[PDB]
Amino acid sequence: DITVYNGQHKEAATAVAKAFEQETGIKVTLNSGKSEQLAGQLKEEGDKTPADVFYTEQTATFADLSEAGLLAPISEQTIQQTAQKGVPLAPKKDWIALSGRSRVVVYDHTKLSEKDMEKSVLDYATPKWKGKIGYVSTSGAFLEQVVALSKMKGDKVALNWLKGLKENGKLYAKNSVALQAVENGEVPAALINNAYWYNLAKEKGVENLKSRLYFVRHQDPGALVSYSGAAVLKASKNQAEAQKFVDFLASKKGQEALVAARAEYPLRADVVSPFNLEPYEKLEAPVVSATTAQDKEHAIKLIEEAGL
Ligand SMILES: [Fe+3]
Repeated sequence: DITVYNGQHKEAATAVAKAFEQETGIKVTLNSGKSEQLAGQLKEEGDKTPADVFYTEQTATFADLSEAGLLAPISEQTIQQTAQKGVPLAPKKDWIALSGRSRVVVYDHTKLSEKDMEKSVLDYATPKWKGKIGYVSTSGAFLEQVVALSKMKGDKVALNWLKGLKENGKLYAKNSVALQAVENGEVPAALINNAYWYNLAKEKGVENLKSRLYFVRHQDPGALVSYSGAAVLKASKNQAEAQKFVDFLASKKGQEALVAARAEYPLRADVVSPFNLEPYEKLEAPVVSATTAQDKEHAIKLIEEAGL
């Protein structure tokens, strides 16, 4: 049996654990919390941690652990299971990317069509969109978007975008609220993540929704994908089962278990999501380095400078 420190949504961790326990008979115990806090705990616990595996919604959290010498190597054959073009790889082969979440633009298709959409996420923060573009400045993925803009385009461009959103956008407290505002005619479009819409569509039926999704693609900063993944702790003295679990997460059956539970993009190419997601390769995500705590502090400062 193994212990998994879990920073991912509980529904995802529960689903993969259940499918693992059914396939192998090995029991999984989840210790759930925020990834940053769990990573901190793995560092403090060191040689004495009870964690066999760390399962996170954000692979960026692995960098510090790898640097601290706390992660075990994984089989190269396992790593190759999800190594599609664009997928981040661990330089020391000591963690693996498993799934993705995408930025998107949700729009009311009864008011707008793809003719009204922009080729660049930068262009939504301009006067054409005055009073017509929703955004959620307190959202984690919104922060990741700012980080990506700074990296890809520089701070002046990132700051200008934020100022443009202050001037032209409508602020919503949460992604769900922004989605509902589009559905109810309050705003014709909003900057969001893919999962909300795909969940609502599966549950309600797309024919019963006024909103649709627009993907910018062509490696625009607005095509940003955030990656979830897993790692084995070097401290584990149950490497055999820990490695077996990570191998399983990258397997067809493990990926199928995840995508039935959560509207994330599988990184195996032979797995199809029942939420009707497009294949990962068609998103044309940009390549962006991992978000560090320093990147986050800098991005928060830009948000503050913009009056948000
Ligand atoms: Fe969210």
